[PDB]
Amino acid sequence: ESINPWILTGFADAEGSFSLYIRNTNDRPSRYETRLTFAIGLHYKDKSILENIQSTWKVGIITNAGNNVVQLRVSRFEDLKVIIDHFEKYPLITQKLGDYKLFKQAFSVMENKEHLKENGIKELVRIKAKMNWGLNDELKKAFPENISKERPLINKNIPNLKWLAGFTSGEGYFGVILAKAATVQVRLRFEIGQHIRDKNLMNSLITYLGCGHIYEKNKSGRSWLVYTVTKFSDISDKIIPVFQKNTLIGVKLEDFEDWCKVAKLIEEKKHLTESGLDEIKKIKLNMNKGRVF
DNA sequence: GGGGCCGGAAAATTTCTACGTCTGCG
DNA sequence: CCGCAGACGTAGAAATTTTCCGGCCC
Ligand SMILES: [Ca+2]
Ligand SMILES: [Ca+2]
Repeated sequence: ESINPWILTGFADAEGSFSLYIRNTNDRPSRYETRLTFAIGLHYKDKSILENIQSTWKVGIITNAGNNVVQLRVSRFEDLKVIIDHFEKYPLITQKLGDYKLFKQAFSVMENKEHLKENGIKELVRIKAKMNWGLNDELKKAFPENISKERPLINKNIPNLKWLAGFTSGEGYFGVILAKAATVQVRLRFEIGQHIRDKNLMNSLITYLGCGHIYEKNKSGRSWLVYTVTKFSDISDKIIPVFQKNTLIGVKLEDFEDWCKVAKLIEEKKHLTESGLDEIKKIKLNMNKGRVF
């Protein structure tokens, strides 16, 4: 099977990373190891997606990262052209685009075979210093002048609903909340978490989907925004119809279907009856984390 | 030949997904 | 009072990254 190119980009914004590995490998003459890698790590539950991504790009190796996680890795340099080609037509809009643009700069250095010289390594370590989590402590002390490269910031809009379909397939959550004598209410909930570095992008969802709210949640010293929709009228009229015209991917798609089954049962006002609550309870206990198959 | 390149597993780190609740409201 | 839902919590694991041996192969 295959995946829509914008959906894949939306999924690449959610999951997947751009890696640059640098390592000292010799010293009699000083040499360094350099490798680029794009990798999407998923649960083996969604191994089908990686195979589908592998079916569209026709490159990359699926590895088993252990701990219930399979991973699609692409590292072959000639096969990297395929990925670059794709993301020029269907670009990322999150802050991962910055990690992507720096990833391309590393590709340019390795392509001109400059990474085999002292000038290329010194340039590459500056690129890595602004990518993801930056340089390791070894390279920080080996190359002290490593804060020269500019981290390209990103302020982009949502390209279309096709991108949103892929972004929801990764970060989305369709939950049937059974809120609990004054405690037995049924609630449908659709929320999306994201790092606060993409606050502008997250807030665009409210104006783009014409509904929803955003709440910041803190764990220890970390922070992430959560775009949330709870109003049922906004769900049945604005949230559900969107993901129907633009189909999701993975097992999250069937989670969406069961999420719709409850919605149709709620609009029919069967969620306030004894009978209609039974099939809802059966649905909620067999979806998301409630299912293992 | 030999050294950069690459299949492949896996540790490091955290940003997610999942799922409640308290509370005011009409 | 019942039902809706805004605002706001925590668990913990599916994720985001980084790691590098062995050994093809240009
Ligand atoms: Ca993400
Ligand atoms: Ca996901």
